[PDB]
Amino acid sequence: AGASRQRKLEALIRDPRSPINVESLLDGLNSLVLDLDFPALRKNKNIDNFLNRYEKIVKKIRGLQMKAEDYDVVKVIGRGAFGEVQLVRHKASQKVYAMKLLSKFEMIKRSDSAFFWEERDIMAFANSPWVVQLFYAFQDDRYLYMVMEYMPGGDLVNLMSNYDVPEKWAKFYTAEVVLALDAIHSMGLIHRDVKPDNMLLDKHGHLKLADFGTCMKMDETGMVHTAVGTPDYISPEVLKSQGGDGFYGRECDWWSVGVFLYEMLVGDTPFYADSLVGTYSKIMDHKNSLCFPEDAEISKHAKNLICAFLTDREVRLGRNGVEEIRQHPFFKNDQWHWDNIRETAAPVVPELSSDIDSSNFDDIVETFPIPKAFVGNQLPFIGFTYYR
Amino acid sequence: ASRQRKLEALIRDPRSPINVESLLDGLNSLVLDLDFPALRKNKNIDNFLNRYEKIVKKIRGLQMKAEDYDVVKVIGRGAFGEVQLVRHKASQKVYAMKLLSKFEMIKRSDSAFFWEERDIMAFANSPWVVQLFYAFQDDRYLYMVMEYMPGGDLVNLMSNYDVPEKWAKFYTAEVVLALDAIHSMGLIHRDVKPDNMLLDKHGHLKLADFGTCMKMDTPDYISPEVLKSQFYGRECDWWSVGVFLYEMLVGDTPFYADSLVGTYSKIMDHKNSLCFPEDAEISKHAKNLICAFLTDREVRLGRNGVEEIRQHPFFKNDQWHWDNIRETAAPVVPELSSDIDSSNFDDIEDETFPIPKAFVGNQLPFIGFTYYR
Ligand SMILES: O=C1Cc2cc(-c3ccnc4[nH]ccc34)ccc2CCN1c1ccccc1
Ligand SMILES: O=C1Cc2cc(-c3ccnc4[nH]ccc34)ccc2CCN1c1ccccc1
Repeated sequence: AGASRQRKLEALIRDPRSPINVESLLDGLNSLVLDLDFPALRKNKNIDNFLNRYEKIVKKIRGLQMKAEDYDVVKVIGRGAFGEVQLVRHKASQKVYAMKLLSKFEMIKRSDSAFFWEERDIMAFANSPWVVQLFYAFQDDRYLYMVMEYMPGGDLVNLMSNYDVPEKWAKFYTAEVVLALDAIHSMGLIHRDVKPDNMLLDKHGHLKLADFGTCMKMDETGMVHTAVGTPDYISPEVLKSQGGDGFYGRECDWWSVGVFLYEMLVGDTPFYADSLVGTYSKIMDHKNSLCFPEDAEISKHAKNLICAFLTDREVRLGRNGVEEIRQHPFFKNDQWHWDNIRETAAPVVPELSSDIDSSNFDDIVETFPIPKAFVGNQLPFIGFTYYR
Repeated sequence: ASRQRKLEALIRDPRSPINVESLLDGLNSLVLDLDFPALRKNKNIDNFLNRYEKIVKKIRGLQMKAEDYDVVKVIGRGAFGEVQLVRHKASQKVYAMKLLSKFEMIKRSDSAFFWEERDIMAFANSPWVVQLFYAFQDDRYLYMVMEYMPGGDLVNLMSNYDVPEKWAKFYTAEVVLALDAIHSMGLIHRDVKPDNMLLDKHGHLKLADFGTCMKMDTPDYISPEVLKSQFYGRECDWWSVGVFLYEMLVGDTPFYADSLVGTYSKIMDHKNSLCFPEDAEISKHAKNLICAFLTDREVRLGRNGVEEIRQHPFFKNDQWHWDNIRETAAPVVPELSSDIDSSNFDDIEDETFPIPKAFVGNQLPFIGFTYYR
């Protein structure tokens, strides 16, 4: 039926996961007008007349759609790959959010301009208390923006520097990391950058993972095909794949949990060295180079858990699913079960003096040229806008 | 939230340039204008096309297209295209479908005439205007799917009947109301002639070919003010009604001539050159009405609205009033053998854009054309 073809078509456009939803279609139109509205290109009558037709309505859309001017920048709370995270207050609602900015220019120039799709999608659609929630994604000519729930507790780096961390606490945060990662892994995704910087504490001292900009979608075999920042938390299979064309899967996140628990209990990274090259070399030689210092206050079970994660991938814990991790005797405790850990009293419940208190965080351009012909610099970002 | 309410309201509106169909045209037209092997040397373009290849192909398959309609016969030809009698395959319903060449319009068309043509037929909601059911497009052509008018045109009627005054009264009155409806929408036809007056299944009139409409703020039927301008208003349509009525009652055009230059010269000399031949038996009122339309623009009947036209004694009759004319028995009731009978229409006899090196945007002037009822 002709009516059924129109039913099907409407169903694609109503779906919030769809590439041709209304927001994506509006990005389509906006991005086209941005890419065309340059006096040189307007020598083409097709382009000139089209812009004259859509001048009014695009100005009208631009005004109504969500934009940077809707938010007051309170403070920059972190810097990263293609931009920054700023603590913001939405002007009209007076509600506080974390807002991550990514430079379009820098992404085009450094050629790393599709990681943001999975970063957006996971935060938008996880519906998991272990994943930072995305409320809005929007864009202007210069930047992509992700408005996310603010995590006033700070990161595990900050926690480790302020508390000598007892094993009982280490057990708690590790357990939350495990469930967090299992939730991500059950969505078919690998984090690939599990480190204390990206483990954030909410207003009640409970963990969520953040920075989903190195997320890859796993294939039907559990594997993924790109770059890396700092090496301390990266698994040895990930290091060999960068030079070669090797594969790796979810086990690379489980390595990092081993590294995390060593950091927490010992106070240092297991493969610490002064240079990056030193660290890289120690990680490749993990069979020899892993060594618990004789002064470290650590249980036999905690050593056994760290040692089970810090092996070659083929014998590593977390290949055969999360259940073998959960049953490890290290995790035996009086305080929580796996089904309820996140609804128990956290070790450190942050004490905050206002809704913009960022005291658990440490204190802290160039554009496209006016092009001679059509280049389509906005085309990679059509579909980014998301209004929940 | 109020800003999101307002924005959604613009998108729901079928008159809006950013309705869903227009937004889909936006996406389709962008993909057509970009998807060329040369342009895909740009990674921005290549990657964008890779993201939207599948879903656009899927949309194209779902959306209405030429292959949905079976072409029965070409029933007319014109400026940048043609009108074909078609049957929609799935519904089995018969329609008149106008095609317009995108290439030829880009090449030779100085104005985007199709917008007003589409809008009038889409949104008039008048029994005097041909209704548009669907408008759609492919890479080569715009398509307007309209109600089929099986009764033929008034040219066809005049060639097959001696038209008595009682009939002329009826058709002229229907032309009047038709034009009044157009004029009430803020539009001038600029091409009122019997070729563009069509008869429905019941022998009642509607106007057609709204491709020369301008929004207000062949030479036989052209008014003298239109000739000298190469500004003007609605009275140029009313001239042509005068010409129409003379043609029906006499059997010849009032300013007929051998050349075009002769016709043009006779039209400019309408004060002298208008002359009722002594063997044609015309009434005093019919002469009075023809003479009232065929004047200089400033004193022409229809300047001060439709009302002076309606009260003219010519239109006094026993068969119909102005409020019910379209509900009365037409003079010539079409005798049709089927839903594709085109026997009241004469038979008819019988290039693309180059593959560009860089972006030209040949599909951009047609974003927004799609309309689904
Ligand atoms: O994405 C991140 C992780 C992150 C998260 C937060 C944060 C703090 C409190 N609540 C929050 N809610 C959501 C994020 C968040 C603050 C700083 C960083 C630093 C690095 N980084 C990054 C990566 C690439 C470009 C720019 C920045
Ligand atoms: O638009 C028209 C008017 C028209 C209408 C019909 C017709 C016949 C029966 N039912 C109908 N319903 C709607 C139109 C219609 C048949 C032929 C012509 C010839 C000229 N022409 C034109 C002008 C420019 C380009 C292409 C064509």
